[PDB]
Amino acid sequence: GKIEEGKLVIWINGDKGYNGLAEVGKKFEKDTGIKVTVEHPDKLEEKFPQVAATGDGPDIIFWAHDRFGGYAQSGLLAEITPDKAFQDKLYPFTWDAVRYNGKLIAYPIAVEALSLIYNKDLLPNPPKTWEEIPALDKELKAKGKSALMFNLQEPYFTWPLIAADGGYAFKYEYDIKDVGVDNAGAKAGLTFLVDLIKNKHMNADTDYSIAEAAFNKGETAMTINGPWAWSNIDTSKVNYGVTVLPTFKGQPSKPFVGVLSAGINAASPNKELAKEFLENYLLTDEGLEAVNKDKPLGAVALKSYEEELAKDPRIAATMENAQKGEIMPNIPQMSAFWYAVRTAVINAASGRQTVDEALKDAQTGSELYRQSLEIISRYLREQATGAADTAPMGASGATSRKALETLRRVGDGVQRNHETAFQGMLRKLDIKNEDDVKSLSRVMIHVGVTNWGRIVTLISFGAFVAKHLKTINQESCIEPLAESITDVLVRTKRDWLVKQRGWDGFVEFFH
Ligand SMILES: OC[C@H]1O[C@H](O[C@H]2[C@H](O)[C@@H](O)[C@@H](O)O[C@@H]2CO)[C@H](O)[C@@H](O)[C@@H]1O
Ligand SMILES: [Mg+2]
Repeated sequence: GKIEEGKLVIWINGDKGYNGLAEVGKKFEKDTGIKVTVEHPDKLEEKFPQVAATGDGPDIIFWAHDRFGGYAQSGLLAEITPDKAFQDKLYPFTWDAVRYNGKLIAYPIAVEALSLIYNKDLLPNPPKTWEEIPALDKELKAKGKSALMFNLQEPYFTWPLIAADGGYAFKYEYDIKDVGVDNAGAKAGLTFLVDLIKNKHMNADTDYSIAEAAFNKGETAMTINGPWAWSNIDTSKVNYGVTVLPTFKGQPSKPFVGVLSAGINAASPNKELAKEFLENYLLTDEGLEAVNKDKPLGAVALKSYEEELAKDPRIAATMENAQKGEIMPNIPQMSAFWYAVRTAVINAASGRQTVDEALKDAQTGSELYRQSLEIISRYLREQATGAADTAPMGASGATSRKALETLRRVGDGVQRNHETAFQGMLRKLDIKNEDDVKSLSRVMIHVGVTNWGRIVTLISFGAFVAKHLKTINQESCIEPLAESITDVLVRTKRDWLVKQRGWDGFVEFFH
């Protein structure tokens, strides 16, 4: 393929200890004579699937575990198979974070959680609540200081506040259909954030570099950040502490907890070299120390070394916050969830959208895959078998139910009129089984200006193909067909779909 044999290319994010990781690479190189190269590309979490989708990219990819389910779903990750003895060296719950559809898809490295980081010289007793921060900022401003600065350009940092009074991503009691991005709890949290901005206690333009600089220069009493940030604070000589996030409406802030993880490119011809590196060089006391001494990892997955790091009050703080939060899902639409909420926070903070409308859009964006799949899967199946699914629609049931009713009505005419066209198209494609389904969805996408009619024709071809698959005793292929059409639709037409308020707009358009 495109990835070079006999060497290792490793990608890790720019806020992590990539110089320390390179030291581990240098030791691997010394032992074996095999080159290891560490890179930290911009927009890593977007660059990796771009290049890997064509069989290119790094042998080894590092990111929090939340992104890896999507990567695995898209066929970009190799299944990893550590022996029992190696598995038992790491905490079982860290392997859980990197299991997808029953398979391990990455090596867990470390548990990351956000904490409140405060300047002990300015603020010897950090606030226990978010609510007292406006008053604290007024006191500090009289001294030429501010109370709090953190990255507002990434939803990770604001999420703890959103989740505090009841906001959630996908319900965990998982029911993926149940999404809590625009409930009252999420709205209260984001509204508090926006009020801080409108009362000049924070600035909507604040990003990672700006907040880090302000804290490390001693201009702001507090920031919110993970363990990787501590190294630069050490260098700056600020007298800092790491503690529990403030409560909001008497409830703990609930950070989304990430497990830094290393995956192996499905297209790498160096999977055994990667395995050797990750298991016998990185995931050891010495390997993890080399990275940790560069930028702190947090609470590492390796039991032996975590027993040492656990005595650190900053790690104790980290795990305190982690226990109040929640391990991230790794479902394939986590990416779409984060994009949706990123846009909602930035738009609300800038005043481009009200909090209510911003979160409504993030709700629709986060629900889009599962809602679309429910409708499309049911349509394809009932079209293939001739009989409807009588199972309850579930959450947002009126929308799914009314969209399916609309799709049946409009779809009947589209299929009748396009029958000749569809027959010709199918014949040219030679679709025999599930391996043909992947390529099919892509071609279906292309075959300009977005409108619902074009989307009905797309789905109707899907139904036509579903009937064919049923007829040739490949009824098992219908659900991956449905999943593939859905993925194509919601990814390529995301912004338009959200602008229509999703399937509610479809129902309204054809009323
Ligand atoms: O902001 C959305 C973003 O959040 C998380 O990314 C974290 C990452 O986990 C940390 O290791 C650190 O690098 O900060 C990032 C946020 O800037 C999710 O892991 C990521 O997928 C998501 O897009
Ligand atoms: Mg809207």
